[PDB]
Amino acid sequence: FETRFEKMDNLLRDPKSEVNSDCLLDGLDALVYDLDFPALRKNKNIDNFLSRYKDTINKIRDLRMKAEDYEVVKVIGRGAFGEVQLVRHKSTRKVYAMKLLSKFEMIKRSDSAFFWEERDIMAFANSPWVVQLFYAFQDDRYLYMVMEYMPGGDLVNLMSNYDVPEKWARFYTAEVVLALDAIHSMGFIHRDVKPDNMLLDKSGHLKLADFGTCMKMNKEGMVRCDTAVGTPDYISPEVLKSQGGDGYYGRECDWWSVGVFLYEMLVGDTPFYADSLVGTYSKIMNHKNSLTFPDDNDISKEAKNLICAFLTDREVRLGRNGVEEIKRHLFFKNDQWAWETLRDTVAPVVPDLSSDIDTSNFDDLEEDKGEEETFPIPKAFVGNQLPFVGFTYYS
Amino acid sequence: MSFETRFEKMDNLLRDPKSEVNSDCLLDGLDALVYDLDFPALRKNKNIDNFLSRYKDTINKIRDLRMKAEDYEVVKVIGRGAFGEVQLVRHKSTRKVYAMKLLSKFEMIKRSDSAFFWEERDIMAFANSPWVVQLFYAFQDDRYLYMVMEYMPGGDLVNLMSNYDVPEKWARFYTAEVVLALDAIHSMGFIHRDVKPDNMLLDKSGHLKLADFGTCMKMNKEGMVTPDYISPEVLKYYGRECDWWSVGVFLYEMLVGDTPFYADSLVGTYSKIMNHKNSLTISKEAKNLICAFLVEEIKRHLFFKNDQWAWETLRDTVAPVVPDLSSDIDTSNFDDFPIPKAFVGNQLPFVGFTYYSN
Ligand SMILES: Cc1c(C(=O)NCc2cccc(C(=O)Nc3nc4c(s3)CN(C)CC4)c2)nnn1-c1nonc1N
Ligand SMILES: Cc1c(C(=O)NCc2cccc(C(=O)Nc3nc4c(s3)CN(C)CC4)c2)nnn1-c1nonc1N
Repeated sequence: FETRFEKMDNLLRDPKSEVNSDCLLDGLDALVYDLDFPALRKNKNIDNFLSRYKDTINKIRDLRMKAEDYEVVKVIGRGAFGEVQLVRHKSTRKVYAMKLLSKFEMIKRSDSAFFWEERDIMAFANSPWVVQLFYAFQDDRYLYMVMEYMPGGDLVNLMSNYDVPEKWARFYTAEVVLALDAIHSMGFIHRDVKPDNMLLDKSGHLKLADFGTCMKMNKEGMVRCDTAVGTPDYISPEVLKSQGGDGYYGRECDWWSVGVFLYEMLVGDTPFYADSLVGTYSKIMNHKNSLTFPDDNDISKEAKNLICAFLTDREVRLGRNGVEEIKRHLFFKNDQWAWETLRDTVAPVVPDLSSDIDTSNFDDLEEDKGEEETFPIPKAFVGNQLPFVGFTYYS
Repeated sequence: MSFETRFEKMDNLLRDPKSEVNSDCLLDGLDALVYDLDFPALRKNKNIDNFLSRYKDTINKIRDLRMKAEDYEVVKVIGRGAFGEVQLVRHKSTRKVYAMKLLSKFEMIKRSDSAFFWEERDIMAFANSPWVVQLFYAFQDDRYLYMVMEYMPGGDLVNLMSNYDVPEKWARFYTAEVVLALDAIHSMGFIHRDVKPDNMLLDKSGHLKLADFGTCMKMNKEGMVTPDYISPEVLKYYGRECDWWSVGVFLYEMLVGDTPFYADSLVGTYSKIMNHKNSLTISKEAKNLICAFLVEEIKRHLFFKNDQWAWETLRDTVAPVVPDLSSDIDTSNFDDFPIPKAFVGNQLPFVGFTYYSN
């Protein structure tokens, strides 16, 4: 009685627990969604359970957080399985960025387990380098992620609106180095470092916003993966050549991506850019001969040295012996800021905001694409809501 | 509605013991899901397989932490019914003594009789009446439903009637306790439909308590909803007066020593009940009560007129038979499945049964 009661109550209250109150309600909610079909209702056990719980689950669906609690202001982002909307909570009047992930697309593409690491990082990181997740909820169609709004926009937008000098490039590269080191300290390899995922707050400081490819390292700081992840232009040779029996790699793959980002910032183009995606694949693998700097040079000797130190083979790449050797590079030597107080110094671009719903730093996007896709009526139990049980988070 | 008053209303639903979606009921849902899905044929489905790999281990931890049959030491089997048995148990940790009823899930699924325990669970757990046997805990596994109830060491009234030549003074006491016990059930909005001495138990002081509520039904809109005690209206909507018929049968049996409509063939009993006008054959007022049954008007009857006790203080007076108990485990007053090829959900009609008082 006493030898067990303590451990059981911890499991129900703990926000990091798989069996907390919100996760247990997901189980019952998913069960009602997956069983409520006329063909399945022919079973006495399924029919009687639904007649007993369907009405009380409808009360729960109305009481719990739902999409109707939010007022959509504008679509500010788009991805493979959904979009990001600037929302305002109708009751609290608070402004957030809400990410929607299509359950249909996830089940169809057999990609329904990527969001767990993101949910854990964004909710429990408590880092000034990570975009905060306030709430996570769901319905039969979507997963919803109520995150902090980053009004400064992304670094792709900054690079397109500004001719980035080396002093600015030094600031953003150092912020990325510190942001990635925080992720490595949490026990993760990012595997998708790109300026699209790098967002700026109201003060103009950097935060990582996407963690969909994040994977936990072992005690040796390694990961075993048979499938290449990331983006065609920023992918390192070792994660690009991933396959069964040859996909063993460490955190240094994220440092390759920093070199690609630094090159892109100073040159205006990606180092391995090719009109054909396979052309880019060839260039990354042949980095020894494909990496070239343009004849008209405005970029310093130490800036080129950093790009080349990151854009090599993993065994000779900067970062292999820790983050300190990256910090000690001559490119980062300046009299404007210090590594330990960098996020306290004034950013190169500070956003000029007129309201709490100002989206001037975000490009315009389409809202209605007609109608999407839904799951067909099951003839037997399929359990399409089961991989999403335990996603709900509030705290 | 709205934030955060709907959050208060949601947190109430999770804590309330009478709620269908409290913490223990929600754990039953996940527990049932793991039991009903963990089969190799069902595991061929990617959604079923991945959910099980994600929750099976944590559900095993929960099964070990939550109340289970192993927490109780079985002393003796003291009762038996259609779908199970009643065991005298002792909780290994608290050392407390209870009566544990076991109900077979296999039999409940097979006979399409898996809803009778809900009214009993609600009555026994939330009655808070000295006339109703208390339910302290309700738990379950893949095979049984378990009901940890208060032990009634005095035994049942069938055992009392077989061990004693019951005088009218004793009959007056037990009939009045049944009248008060049934009125408490009617006040809760229920109709018993199985009033028999087998379901009438006595505590350590010798006072009556109703122990079985397997045939109880909630009184429709305002109030309009097993042999030989069965009434002609039930034997083929009716009211609570069908329970008063059974009191008359019980009073007759106590004073005569046989049931009024007794027959060697069960079919013969059925006919006798319907033909009660001609089939019904030592005080005048005792006979008048039996015939009146064959509320305040019951209490006002001349049979209950005595100088020993009063209706409002009856359970405080000394009982006719007080149990002589030697220990806390004294039982002297007591005599002595297929693997699914597809989802069937055999654990679903038992989701929400778990209850822990305090
Ligand atoms: C605009 C914006 C953003 C954004 O634009 N995020 C990108 C974004 C938006 C909407 C949906 C998705 C998406 O489908 N992702 C997937 N990943 C993976 C998928 S499918 C399958 N498999 C390949 C593995 C990884 C991505 N994120 N935050 N944010 C914000 N703007 O202001 N404040 C913010 N937090
Ligand atoms: C011995 C004892 C007792 C007892 O003897 N109870 C009788 C008893 C014991 C074990 C199982 C069952 C049972 O299966 N019932 C069903 N009902 C129904 C069923 S299946 C299907 N449908 C037709 C509706 C009604 C009944 N009840 N309490 N108790 C106690 N003794 O001490 N303290 C106690 N609480």
